[PDB]
Amino acid sequence: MSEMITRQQVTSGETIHVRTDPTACIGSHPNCRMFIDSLTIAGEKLDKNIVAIDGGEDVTKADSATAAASVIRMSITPGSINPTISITLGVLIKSNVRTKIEEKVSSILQASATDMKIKLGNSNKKQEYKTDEAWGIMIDLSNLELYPISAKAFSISIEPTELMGVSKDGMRYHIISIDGLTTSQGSLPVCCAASTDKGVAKIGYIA
Repeated sequence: MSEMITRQQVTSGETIHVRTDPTACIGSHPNCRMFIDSLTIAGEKLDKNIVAIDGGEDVTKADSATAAASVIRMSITPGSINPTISITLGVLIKSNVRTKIEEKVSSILQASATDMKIKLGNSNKKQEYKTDEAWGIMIDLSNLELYPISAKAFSISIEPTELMGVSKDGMRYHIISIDGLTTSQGSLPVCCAASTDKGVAKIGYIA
């Protein structure tokens, strides 16, 4: 049982939870990490400016940016109709961009809440080093579109950190924590203990 997602959770329909270290997406280490190559929030496209490192990747060969955001935590509680989801993303942005994203989200959220979309790009394939000595995914988040259950259930915070220092162009690693989201996607690909433990987690209604 070292696996972030257990076969028991997937078979039973229990809450699925993933969590990595905040800067797991960078550096040379054997721990799990998740990141996505694009991210749009309330229509604002985040720049792909993080040189994120896929599992097992040789960091000395890493040069161009590979990620618009890291996924630091995610919680999905399956629902009969729609799931309830919270997510924590790490982005590299300037202070002025933080304020503009917050304002844009609030504006859409107050106008018509379900129109505020968060669209994730392709997630990395080597997220967790499995028990059979090969890398595999924890959850494939590629192309997932999330939106608020309602304005009242929704919460968002964007906080600056010194985790990646201050880039030469003034950007800091910020942590975006979002709660009260759901999605119309009915399932997600997952992988449990070993690389051969692939499955599909049903999370909601499939028409």
